[PDB]
Amino acid sequence: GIVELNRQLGRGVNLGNALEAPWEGAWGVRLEEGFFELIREAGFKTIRLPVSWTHHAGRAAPYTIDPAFFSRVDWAVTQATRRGLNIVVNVHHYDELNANPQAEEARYLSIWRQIAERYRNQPGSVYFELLNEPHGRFNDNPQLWNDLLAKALRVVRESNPSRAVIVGPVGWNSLWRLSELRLPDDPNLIVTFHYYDPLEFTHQGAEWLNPVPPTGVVWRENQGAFAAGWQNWSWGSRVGFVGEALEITYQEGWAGFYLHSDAGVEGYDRLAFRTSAPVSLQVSCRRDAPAKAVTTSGGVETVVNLSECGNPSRLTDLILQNNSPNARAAFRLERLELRGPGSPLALLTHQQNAIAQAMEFAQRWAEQNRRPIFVGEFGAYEKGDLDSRVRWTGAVRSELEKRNFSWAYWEFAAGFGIYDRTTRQWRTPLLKALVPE
Ligand SMILES: OC[C@H]1O[C@@H](O)[C@H](O)[C@@H](O)[C@@H]1O
Repeated sequence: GIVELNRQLGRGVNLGNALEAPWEGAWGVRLEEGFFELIREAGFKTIRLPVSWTHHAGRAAPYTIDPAFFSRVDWAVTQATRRGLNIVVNVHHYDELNANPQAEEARYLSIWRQIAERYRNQPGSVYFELLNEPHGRFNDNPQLWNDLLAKALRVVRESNPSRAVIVGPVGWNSLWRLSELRLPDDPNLIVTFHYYDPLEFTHQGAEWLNPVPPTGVVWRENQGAFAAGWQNWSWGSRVGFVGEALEITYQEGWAGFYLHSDAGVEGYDRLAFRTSAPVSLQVSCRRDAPAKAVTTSGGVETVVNLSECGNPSRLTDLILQNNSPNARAAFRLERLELRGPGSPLALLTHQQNAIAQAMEFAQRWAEQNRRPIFVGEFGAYEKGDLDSRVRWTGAVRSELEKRNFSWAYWEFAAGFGIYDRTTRQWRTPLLKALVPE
């Protein structure tokens, strides 16, 4: 059973900044035989092996992969199997494929044919991952990635008829894109996504972004936040999480509190909200649609049916607009949630329940499509304070294992690593946030 394989994945870690670089050690990490034993001792069961093959394969057909690089990957797989561990071999970075899928398709398929035919006789502890974090042109048209992964799975199944293949959506394997993912009817598929929300914390001070985001961002389970997948598009207003509620200062006429979700939600019929003071508002759940005028009163809930403010089939935009030509004094939005025949959705929450909501969306998609879930990457950069990193990592791990998700932390050493190669010591708070045995 594919579910049994995905459960045998369990807990794992990434050997990052290694083989996914232009060459091994180019990004700081060279693979050593002792890392596998350390990972086996720490309590993990799986090792995800980021490998970028585009640097070690011919540019012209038949696009042969360099045999020495193949020997390196064979050494990695053998060290993983010798220590009772699973190993996920993937196609990681591939800028030529993401920038031009049509032209690079033949080379990608030949690379995957070589990889599959080489490891066709490996036991069930060896997993395949077609493409890590598809982006670029795959974001422009996820059907390109759907067709390409269909072709790649065809190629793989030509020699591996029942090996677990790990497939993910576009948008850098964002779960908020699972809705656009289309898989064939193959029984042995494992859906994957990478969780790095919020990006303001997990990637703070990441020198490879442009803009490199500010540093010193704190993360706590009580730190106020919006619902997962909802961005703040408010215009002309000071919107800020002060305490457990949300302070809103309408700074000009017809300014509005705006929450946008690229993914969207379905199955909700009315929106409920409560403010600290009486405010006049225009409520809009559909942009370019008739908003509804509602007058508030302090400490008093207000529920407006979505049918009377836009009536959207898929709720993507939500606007509480200052129904006034002038500015207004600051107030506190203390509640904001959507309700329907099923469970509600708290749009105001903390980072903890935001992680919870993200995992709930992922689990709903997984159950409706009947696919096991393996979170391939999650972690916080070292530029954040260690306490916040430990709290975030523990929260994500707990909410992943609540949803029966197999996961692979990012990463083992260096940047997001849990092992300090300099001191030869485990970063114990992070390790216990991962494995509290
Ligand atoms: O140098 C560190 C490297 O980290 C990786 O995770 C990024 O994808 C690269 O863009 C970067 O160069």
